[PDB]
Amino acid sequence: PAAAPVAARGGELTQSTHLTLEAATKAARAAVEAAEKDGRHVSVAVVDRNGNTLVTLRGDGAGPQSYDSADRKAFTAVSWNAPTSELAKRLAQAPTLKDIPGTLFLAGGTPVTAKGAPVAGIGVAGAPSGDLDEQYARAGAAVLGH
Amino acid sequence: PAAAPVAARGGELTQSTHLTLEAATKAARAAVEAAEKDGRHVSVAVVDRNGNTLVTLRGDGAGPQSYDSADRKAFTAVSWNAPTSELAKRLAQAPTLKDIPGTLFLAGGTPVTAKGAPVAGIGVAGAPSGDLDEQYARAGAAVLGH
Amino acid sequence: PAAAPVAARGGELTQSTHLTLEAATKAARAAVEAAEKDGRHVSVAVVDRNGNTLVTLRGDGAGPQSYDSADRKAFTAVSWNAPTSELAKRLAQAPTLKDIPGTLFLAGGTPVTAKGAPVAGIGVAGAPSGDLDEQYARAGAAVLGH
Amino acid sequence: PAAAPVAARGGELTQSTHLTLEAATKAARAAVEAAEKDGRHVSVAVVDRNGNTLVTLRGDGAGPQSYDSADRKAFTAVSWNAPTSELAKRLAQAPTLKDIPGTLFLAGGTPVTAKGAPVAGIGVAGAPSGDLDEQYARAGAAVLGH
Amino acid sequence: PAAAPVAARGGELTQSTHLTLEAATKAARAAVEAAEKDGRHVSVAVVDRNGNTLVTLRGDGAGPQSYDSADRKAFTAVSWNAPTSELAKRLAQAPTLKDIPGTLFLAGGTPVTAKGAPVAGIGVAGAPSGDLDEQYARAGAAVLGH
Amino acid sequence: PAAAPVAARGGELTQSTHLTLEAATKAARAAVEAAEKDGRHVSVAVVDRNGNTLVTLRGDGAGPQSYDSADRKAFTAVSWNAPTSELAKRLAQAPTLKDIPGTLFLAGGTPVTAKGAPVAGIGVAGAPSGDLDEQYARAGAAVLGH
Amino acid sequence: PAAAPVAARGGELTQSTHLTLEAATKAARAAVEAAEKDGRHVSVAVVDRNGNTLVTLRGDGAGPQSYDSADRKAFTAVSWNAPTSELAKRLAQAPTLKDIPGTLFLAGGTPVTAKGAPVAGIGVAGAPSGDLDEQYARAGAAVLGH
Amino acid sequence: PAAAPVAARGGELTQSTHLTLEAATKAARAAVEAAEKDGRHVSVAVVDRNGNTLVTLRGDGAGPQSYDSADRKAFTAVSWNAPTSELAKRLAQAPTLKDIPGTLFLAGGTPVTAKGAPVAGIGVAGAPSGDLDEQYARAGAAVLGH
Repeated sequence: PAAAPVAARGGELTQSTHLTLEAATKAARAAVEAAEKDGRHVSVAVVDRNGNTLVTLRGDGAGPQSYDSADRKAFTAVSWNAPTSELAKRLAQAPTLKDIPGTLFLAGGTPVTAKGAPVAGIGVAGAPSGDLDEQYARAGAAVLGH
Repeated sequence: PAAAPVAARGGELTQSTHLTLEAATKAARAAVEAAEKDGRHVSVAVVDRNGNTLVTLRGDGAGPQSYDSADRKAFTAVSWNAPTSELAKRLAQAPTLKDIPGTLFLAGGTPVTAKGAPVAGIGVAGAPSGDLDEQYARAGAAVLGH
Repeated sequence: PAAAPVAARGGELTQSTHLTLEAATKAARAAVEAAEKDGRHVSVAVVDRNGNTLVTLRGDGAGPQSYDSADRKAFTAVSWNAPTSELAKRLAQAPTLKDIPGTLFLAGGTPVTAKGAPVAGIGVAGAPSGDLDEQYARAGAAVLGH
Repeated sequence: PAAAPVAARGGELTQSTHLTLEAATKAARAAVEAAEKDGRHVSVAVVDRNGNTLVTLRGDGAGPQSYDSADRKAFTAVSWNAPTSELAKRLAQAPTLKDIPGTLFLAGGTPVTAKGAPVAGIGVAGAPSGDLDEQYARAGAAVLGH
Repeated sequence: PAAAPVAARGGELTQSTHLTLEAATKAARAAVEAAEKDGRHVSVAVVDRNGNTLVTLRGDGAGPQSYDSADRKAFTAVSWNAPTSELAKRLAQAPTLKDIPGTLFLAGGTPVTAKGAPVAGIGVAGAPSGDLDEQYARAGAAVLGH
Repeated sequence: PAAAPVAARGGELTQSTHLTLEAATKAARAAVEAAEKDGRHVSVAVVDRNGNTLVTLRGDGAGPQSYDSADRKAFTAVSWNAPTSELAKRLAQAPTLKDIPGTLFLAGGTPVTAKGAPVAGIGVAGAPSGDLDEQYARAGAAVLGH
Repeated sequence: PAAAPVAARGGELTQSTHLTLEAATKAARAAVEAAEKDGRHVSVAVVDRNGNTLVTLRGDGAGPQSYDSADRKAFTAVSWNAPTSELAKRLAQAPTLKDIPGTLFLAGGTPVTAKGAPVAGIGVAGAPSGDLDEQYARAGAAVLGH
Repeated sequence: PAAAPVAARGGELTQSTHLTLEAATKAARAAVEAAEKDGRHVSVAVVDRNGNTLVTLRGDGAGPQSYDSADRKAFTAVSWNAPTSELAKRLAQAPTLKDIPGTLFLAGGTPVTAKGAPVAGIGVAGAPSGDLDEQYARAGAAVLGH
């Protein structure tokens, strides 16, 4: 019987920037392809700066741990706007950073920016090492731009 | 030893709209004030269209269930861009909607829009009824604009 | 200092069948495209018969509830090898089916088979109704085969 | 048909002390303002000594990890009545303290007292370091009193 | 190297009222004793108005479901300041109340007050029916006062 | 440097009764065999009266929902010492029983007793119906005794 | 229409030993009393060897972290049949023990035995140190026997 | 009124390999028997390479922590195709591996292969040490083949 909703405006509003789903998909697929080429089996995830996972892809033959790991890696990379390889080394002086929920301070995640600000993280997991995971995440990032 | 991150651009990017924290705070505080005036004790929550909770306020004397309820109500209102009072009545023909995670199909949540699109939900819980919760949520929405 | 692992064989082993990640991706992308064409904003998920999510895609402008909903819908469809639209109607005589963990008995999920057995479920959420979600899930399934 | 509830009294009862929602809000808003001034993007949380979160504010541009981190920091500070910067250093001799649920032994949380007893913790997260988070949490505490 | 914490005062503070642990224990033990006398095997819980569980007792021979049930019942009773037997009947007109987290709208929980305000809920579970659970919860409440 | 632990005795102690792991395994395997014979694919679970799961078996080709369902069914059957087929029908007059954590009021679970008291529940899930699940659970129970 | 349940017997059954609820309560209350005497504010928990929590008591003024900590400490002590003070020191050579779910390798938990086998753990948390927590847990254990 | 589902084929499909439930059961039972012989009380788990737990067995007298530990150990062993004893030692150079969800880098888990690829992990927990747990897991693996 009743209605209707309020419309905000002016300085009550601000805008944020994101990858399109199409771009995030393009990036994630590029990571898998690079891994599949090298005979690796990986899961890939793209997480928005807002915390939401935009894309996930579970590779054929990938380990059952790789899916969530890739997700947490992307989340970690976009949160601090840095490769998870780098972030893992801050734990020497700031070891309780890993106690932050949703994070995995392990190589395989790398950020993507727009106007110098992080908009997404691309996470990979499943390769024999996180550094190799990250190589594929970079390959994922590299189709974006340029 | 290594760096650096990729910059996306062009049609790989899109923008989204949100309430400012200041506006969301202003709205949430307005809901409490309206409840406090009528002698009610409530929790209030503002949830962004992206799913993230932007503001929560636990009223003095509020029930221990009101906090999470207000959060889920705001989440529900912004998800379907409608008052939770209305959404609760769709359950007659679509009863499994309540089985959607994060939702609470109970009066007390109302949406806020920008350019005809939902950007936030304002949720309230603690009053003797959800319809009264919603009155205060509307009072919260009403300071935005106009 | 020590090793190594045991190798099973013979009737101790059996094989299972799955969609490739490439096929699951192709299907999920087809669902989004069909929704985007009709101006809808949806999340899509492909879940393997083994319970594992293989692909997720969060549409631009999709509701924050759509992601997990699509996942649970695909899981539900592949578990019972039936559209979630159909499964929702069994609740009249079997109402406690919805109490099964991981399920969402709501239109939007449809199964994919191999040799008459379910191998994947395709789930969609975000459209004004689950029946419309399911139309797009069918469009997703339809690029597979034929 | 039936009623009614029992009323306790005398030495069966005791009283506890808390910040008002208005005071907790005032403090949390003061932390954001101090961060916003220095160009930082942070989430802020005020947690009661009873464990309940009273206020949360998610700053514009804040990292998606900052919200829960600020909450756990405030919880940690009020639990031990000490800055989380200090508490993080006890881990050298008591490293399993971090294994306590709900805690984050990382700078950014500081306690607030009443009659020499902790009543609230103020947590901040999002700045380049926890020590800087804590500076803003102190600014939040500083509007209370004096 | 650094310190120290802020002290709040005046109208920045408010007081709340609670059962003592001794009183809550006395009540919970009285419920068990009444059940044990009638040959029943039950779990008992006392939950504070702030949401925190103060006391739990798992009866010998009690069902493995009774512990958490008693907890949720006490939480539900103190949240709405009413017997869970009564609250269960509001579901006819307000069926989505049960969707509130932490609740169990089933007989066995009854509130305890101080100055006309709820301070605790006493929950019982394990007897052949919730109405019988509630009888024992009332016996628990009855040693308080009078 | 320090020790040692206290030894309780007398009326401070009581004994409880359980199925052996060997018996629970024998029963669970008998359920699978009966299902496999009829061409059904099911998961089976044996849960102790204390709430602990003693045995689980995931059938080949079983649905991904069957594992947890069988567990919750066994838990439900041993909690109320009755078939879940029967317990599902109490929901007409006691519909909030399903809101008890850990439960699934759906046919497929049946209790096992010792000295007239429940000691275990045997749960099955995966067949086209819960009544058929329960037939196999009974076959599981039937190898015990007699 | 149908019934009835199977009765196991013989070597299909085994018996286990436990503290009575009365004994567990007596012990937990003794721990609080010893802490209250020394002016400490603590939560206490008694956990059965089967994993189930039998008793919890939240002290007046206790920290909001103490409740769950005491529970995990009791669980840890009864799992390994040793003081958590001792168990914390095994982490030097076996550091991944803390990664076991439900555990907290921190002083405050001590086991109780029957016939040389663990039957319960008594956990305490809230004092300025775990060693002091454990002193009170020992006082709790000491009223049992002798 | 509507139907029916799509059938995938060709290169849209791939096959995976698994232990049969019968083989997994045979292995798990062999581990228990070897432990029971040496007077040890353990829980055993077999987890598929896809992440799903196929078999669990809770030994008589086993610690309440052993069940989940064995599960996580099997999951960890099959994820990296290596004994958890070995994997625990990678933490020296890759310490954040333990932060991967679902894992427990502690001796007691060993992999089983088919065609040089991991298909299952066998996990054991409860013995005085993980190395001894692993001995029994190997005994479990050893009945498979040869």
